[PDB]
Amino acid sequence: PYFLEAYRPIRKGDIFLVRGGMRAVEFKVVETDPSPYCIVAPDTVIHCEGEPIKREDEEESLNEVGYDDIGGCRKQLAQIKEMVELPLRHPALFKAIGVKPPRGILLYGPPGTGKTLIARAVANETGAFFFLINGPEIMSKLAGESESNLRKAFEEAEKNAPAIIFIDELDAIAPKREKTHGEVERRIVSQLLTLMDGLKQRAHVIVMAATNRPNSIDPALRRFGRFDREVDIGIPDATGRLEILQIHTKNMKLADDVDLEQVANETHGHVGADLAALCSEAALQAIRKKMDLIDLEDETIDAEVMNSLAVTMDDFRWALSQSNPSALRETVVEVPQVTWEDIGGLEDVKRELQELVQYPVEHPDKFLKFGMTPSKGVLFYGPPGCGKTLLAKAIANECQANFISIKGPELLTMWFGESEANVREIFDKARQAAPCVLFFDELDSIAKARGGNIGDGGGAADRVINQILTEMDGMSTKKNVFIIGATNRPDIIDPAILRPGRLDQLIYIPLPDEKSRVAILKANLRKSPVAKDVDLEFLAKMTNGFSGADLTEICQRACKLAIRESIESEIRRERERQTNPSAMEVEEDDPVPEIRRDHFEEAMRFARRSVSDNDIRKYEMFAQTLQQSRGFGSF
Amino acid sequence: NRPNRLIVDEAINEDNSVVSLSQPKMDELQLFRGDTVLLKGKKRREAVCIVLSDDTCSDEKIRMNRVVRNNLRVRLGDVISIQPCPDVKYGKRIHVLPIDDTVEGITGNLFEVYLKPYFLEAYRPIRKGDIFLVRGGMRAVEFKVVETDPSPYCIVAPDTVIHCEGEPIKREDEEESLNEVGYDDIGGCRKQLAQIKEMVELPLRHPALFKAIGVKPPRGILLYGPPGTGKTLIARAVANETGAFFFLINGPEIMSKLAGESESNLRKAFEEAEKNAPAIIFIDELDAIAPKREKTHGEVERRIVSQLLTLMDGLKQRAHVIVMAATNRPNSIDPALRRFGRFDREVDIGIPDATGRLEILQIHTKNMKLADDVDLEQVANETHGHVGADLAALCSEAALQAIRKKMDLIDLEDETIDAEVMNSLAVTMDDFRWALSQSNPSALRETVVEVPQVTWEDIGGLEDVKRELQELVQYPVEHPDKFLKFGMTPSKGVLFYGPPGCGKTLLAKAIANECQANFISIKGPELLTMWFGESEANVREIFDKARQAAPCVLFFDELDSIAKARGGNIGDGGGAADRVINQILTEMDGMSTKKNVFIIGATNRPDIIDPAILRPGRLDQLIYIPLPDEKSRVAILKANLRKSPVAKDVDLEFLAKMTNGFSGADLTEICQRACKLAIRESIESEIRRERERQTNPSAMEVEEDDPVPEIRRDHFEEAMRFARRSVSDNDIRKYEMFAQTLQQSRGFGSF
Ligand SMILES: Nc1ncnc2c1ncn2[C@@H]1O[C@H](COP(=O)(O)OP(=O)(O)OP(O)(O)=S)[C@@H](O)[C@H]1O
Ligand SMILES: Nc1ncnc2c1ncn2[C@@H]1O[C@H](COP(=O)(O)OP(=O)(O)OP(O)(O)=S)[C@@H](O)[C@H]1O
Ligand SMILES: Nc1ncnc2c1ncn2[C@@H]1O[C@H](COP(=O)(O)OP(=O)(O)O)[C@@H](O)[C@H]1O
Ligand SMILES: Nc1ncnc2c1ncn2[C@@H]1O[C@H](COP(=O)(O)OP(=O)(O)O)[C@@H](O)[C@H]1O
Ligand SMILES: [Mg+2]
Ligand SMILES: [Mg+2]
Repeated sequence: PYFLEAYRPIRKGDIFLVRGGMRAVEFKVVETDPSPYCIVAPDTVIHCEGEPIKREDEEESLNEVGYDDIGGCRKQLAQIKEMVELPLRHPALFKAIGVKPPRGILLYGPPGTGKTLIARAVANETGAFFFLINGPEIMSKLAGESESNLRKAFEEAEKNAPAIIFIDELDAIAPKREKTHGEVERRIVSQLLTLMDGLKQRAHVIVMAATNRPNSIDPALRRFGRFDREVDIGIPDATGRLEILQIHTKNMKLADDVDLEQVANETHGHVGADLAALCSEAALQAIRKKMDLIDLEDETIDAEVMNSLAVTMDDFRWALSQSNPSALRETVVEVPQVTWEDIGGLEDVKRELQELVQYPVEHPDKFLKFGMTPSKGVLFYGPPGCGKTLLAKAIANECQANFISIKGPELLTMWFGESEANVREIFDKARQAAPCVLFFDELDSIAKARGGNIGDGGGAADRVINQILTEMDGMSTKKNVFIIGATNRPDIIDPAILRPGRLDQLIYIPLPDEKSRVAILKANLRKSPVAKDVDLEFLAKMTNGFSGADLTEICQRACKLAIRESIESEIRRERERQTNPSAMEVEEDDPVPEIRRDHFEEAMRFARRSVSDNDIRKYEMFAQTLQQSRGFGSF
Repeated sequence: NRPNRLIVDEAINEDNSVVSLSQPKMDELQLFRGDTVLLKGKKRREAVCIVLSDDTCSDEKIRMNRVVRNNLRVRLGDVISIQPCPDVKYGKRIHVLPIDDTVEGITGNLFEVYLKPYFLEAYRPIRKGDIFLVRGGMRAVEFKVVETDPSPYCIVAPDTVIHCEGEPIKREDEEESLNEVGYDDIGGCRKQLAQIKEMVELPLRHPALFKAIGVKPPRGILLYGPPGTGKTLIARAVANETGAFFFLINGPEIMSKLAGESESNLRKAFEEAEKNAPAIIFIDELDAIAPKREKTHGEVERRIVSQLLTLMDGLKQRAHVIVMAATNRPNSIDPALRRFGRFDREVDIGIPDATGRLEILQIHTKNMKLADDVDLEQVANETHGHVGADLAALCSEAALQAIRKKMDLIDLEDETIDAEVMNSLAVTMDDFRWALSQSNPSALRETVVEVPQVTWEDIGGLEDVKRELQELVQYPVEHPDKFLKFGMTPSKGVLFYGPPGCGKTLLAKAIANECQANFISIKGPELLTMWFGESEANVREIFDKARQAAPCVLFFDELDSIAKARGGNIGDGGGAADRVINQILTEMDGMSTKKNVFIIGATNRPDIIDPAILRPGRLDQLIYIPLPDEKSRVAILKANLRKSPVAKDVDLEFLAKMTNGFSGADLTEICQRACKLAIRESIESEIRRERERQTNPSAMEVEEDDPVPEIRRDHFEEAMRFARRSVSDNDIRKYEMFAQTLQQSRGFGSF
């Protein structure tokens, strides 16, 4: 199947790569009659006899790692190429400039995200001499044999300039100073510091290192001249996970029903090593389904027997059901997928959010010329279930920015177990991934947990909103990090937040009106196969005083009734079929393929209003007494 | 090619000379349940057996004992050709010899004890070249058929004579011993043993065939569990039953050496297991070698940990080496030993259940000779909290009591021991009773993860509740495709509420039994212990136990306990979220949808609960369980009284009819008080009859009879006088008002 419907122009002196049969194989065009090059025709004959030969001493292998084996981290790989490719490809041309290069790069991320892979791929695809230092290999030696190996490493990478030194697991060699007990460990740390200072007198040596988090490193290794540049390699997103699954299934031969996009959409919390383990485990189940024709050919393996091996979707289903990911506890920094069309109405709110978020990014020159400091925060308020998280995700999607979400229990965990460095780590994550929208859901949670209208005593500032205020005041204006908070109880919030410079804009989001609920129901029902409705506009018209969560509840109850009836029909037909064996008319049909009006007409009987009229009266009174106006024309 | 080619499966029928086949294979070969077939194996050796039938057998496999399996030079997963042999020849002379390492305590006669009930009513087809195993007399012994006159094979007849004279000989250099451990010695952990076989058997039995695939194997497995659950046993059994070279590393043996002699022994271990690929390295007690980094003080311990890390990374350049390790809990290991490429797979070997404990007691009592009244099922039902080593100690301790009851005929035969004297030794049920009364188990503090035994018939009525729980729990497991097609996210939690004693724990156990899922129960004091002694990692460890044993039902009894302990309607201040329900909320939000872990809570005070739990996505379904009605109480009383021998009732329906406003606990109280009155009267009658009997000695009419064998209506008519209502009408009024104001309806037909 390689030359068929291909017409490949080959030439004597070419090596090509054929994948398939869970194996990649390299062939070399040894002899052709139309020398040097020819297009392969059906007239051709291919004499594939002969003995396999070895490799030429200069021909590099396609088994080793290039940029193709890396998926899901295109931006960080581009950033590392921009840092490193110019002092390696042009050493002497950069020597005559007068610009200092970087001399230490610190990769960090969770375990399994492929940092050794990125280091080796940037090594091999530039021709630089790559030396590897492994942490436990040095720390497993004797007292005086560790420093000699470090000195041999740096002195050997001197002579092959340009070179790359990759120190793997820097947490093992040089941890925090309080975690070092002894004198040998401190001599190793001081030896590494001395060599990293000695790089400045050297020429064309780049030192890379890889950790698991920044805060486990001796902070003397982070100053200027020693690992000043830091790269963050986070967990992948859905496009990234699809790219990982496409990389690891190159050689394997999938069946026809296998759709990798649904598998990539299902895996949440999986780093790349988990996806490699998932692919290998599903392939082992596909082998262990048939150990009948495999075992009888024991001595040799033919490729057609493994061509009979094809992995199905049930293999990936079982591999999803068995595997447990490792990055569930980590925070998710990614672009949302909610667009404006999932939200019904609220048009002036969309206009105001586009004025606040998007105009300082697209047109900075107008704010420079007119001389205005841009605002930095927004507080939404309103009844529960009225779509505040959806507006935050939608405005993070319109500007193509990242999105970090912080719930109420993550604030109450900081409240009960008294810990406040985590608030600083949050704003660090928000600054390393700028531009982003940082969303604080339920700011009133601590002020509600401490008391009602009357707390323990004096319901002013608490411990955690205090650190939020200090970090907002310490915020740089150039980074474009935009902070949104959300409440349901606007009257018990700390008034020091609403002072100009912290969160000055207030937006009230009301219950959705008669036109919005149609766009709510169409957005909720877009996956369930509904059919043959008479008047969905009447369904939105009869419901008055209903938030979005209530309409979602109605749709979920209708789906419940549909699934129950479609299981009862299958049970009854199977019972009546098996009661009279050898059923003469086997004519298969789906009894309930779509959801009809009977299900909605039954499920509307269980509908309820979540918000009373006293609460609506309170939000209307806060909105009235918030607004004061002069209304007088000065001219 | 040929339909007689078969692969070896495990043994179920515990007879030695019995193989098994499936029904369509025997109908394809046209056999019978009394035939005699022949099996060809490796090294040009065969074995004759008796074929029977089995319905649990697979398609192209055969089930046989370890004796027949070792007599063919065959391991698990090999190939065997079967052929019929109608050559039914009766034997004439059978010359057998014992083996010296299994007779080194017994002497004198062996024909009457071991062999005389062995061939009687057996008709065993034997052959020259067979070794068979006889158990009995607290000893297992191996005999070898040395000479027969109908060569090669013959069926043993009563016409035969057996010349059991001669000297015991040694073992052939290649004949493996039946003293060593196989899969038969392991009981109670069938699922974990099957999982380890699925992980390990394919990279060992087919090394080069797996080498040419392109799939990486596992390269480190971490067994963990409480002490005494048999982890070294499982490692050694998976070692010996695959033919892999097994090297043992013991933790204190390395940590007891000098400063520079430990790393050399580790290097010798890994380098020696290189040369014998495929090999298995078992590192026992990994807590001793590589503990947590804060618990290592010194430099030698950290050099040993870094040496182990370097070798485990060096396995990736090696070929066909599997490293197993065994701990007591995961959280005592340096977390660098758990990343990818170093012990990525973890197996949990928990404490056994009742079927498991029965299987342990059947394994350890193979050689011992029990009496007639000994029922191992009641002993297995009684032992709770016992790991397998406790059960082995229980069996040995009861056998020592049975020996120390009679030290009269034992002691006088001091020089030699005859087997008939130990055949007089028989263990009774009183021995196991005393051994139960003396022993103290070690796993009482551990949590119990097991399938419940309560069915739907222990619960009276509540039919729509049963229907709703089957809709919520069971339909996303049996029919995932309907939820995929209609596009619905399944719900995840349920909150029961109602009066106390109305059967919420029974419904939770019953729905865990209907779906055949595990069940983890968490009481109110286990939440208040986390409240007073401020500790919140235990909530994360609970959900870890719930995810490692999926599918399961996780039951939080008394969610209102902390909100009741902190205050009434008015707490200390602002009765919102507390510390522990907060961690429950974060762990519920961090829950994967594919695992099918189903969470149930239960309260009695629905109005003081945290309202952040009832938000969609955490616990959205609410179910009210009322006081049982007039029809339910009959099924309550029949379920309670099913063990007590009641008799001759007139109207049990009247007994359920007169009691109005009574929960299930009150009816259970009535039944227990009736049993109290019955036991008191049946002891008073025995005391009075013994006193009147002894007052007039030499009683002429000794005619034994039970005065009160059954419970009569007088006991119930007396015990009903002490009955009381536990729930007042104000509480019922409050639950009815919460149920009314919870429900709102439109009731309008849209069409
Ligand atoms: N982004 C990725 N693209 C492709 N394969 C990946 C990726 N990330 C991980 N893998 C696979 O998973 C393996 C593990 O990668 P590693 O380099 O070991 O990750 P790691 O960061 O080194 O983990 P630690 O902390 O060193 S144990 C790689 O060898 C690949 O086979
Ligand atoms: N599941 C079991 N089946 C049969 N016998 C068992 C079982 N578990 C334990 N035993 C018996 O109890 C003994 C103790 O087993 P061990 O392998 O020592 O358990 P363990 O896990 O090694 O305990 P530690 O932590 O190493 S002290 C075994 O040698 C058996 O005699
Ligand atoms: N305006 C809206 N239009 C459509 N669906 C909505 C709207 N508001 C809420 N929803 C629905 O309710 C849920 C989102 O609620 P959300 O806005 O996050 O609530 P809250 O403001 O209380 O945090 C989703 O099921 C979403 O589809
Ligand atoms: N509906 C019932 N049917 C049968 N027995 C019941 C019923 N309700 C309670 N019981 C019995 O009374 C007790 C109820 O315990 P449990 O269900 O845990 O009570 P609660 O729900 O009040 O916590 C048990 O002894 C149980 O067997
Ligand atoms: Mg690495
Ligand atoms: Mg052990």
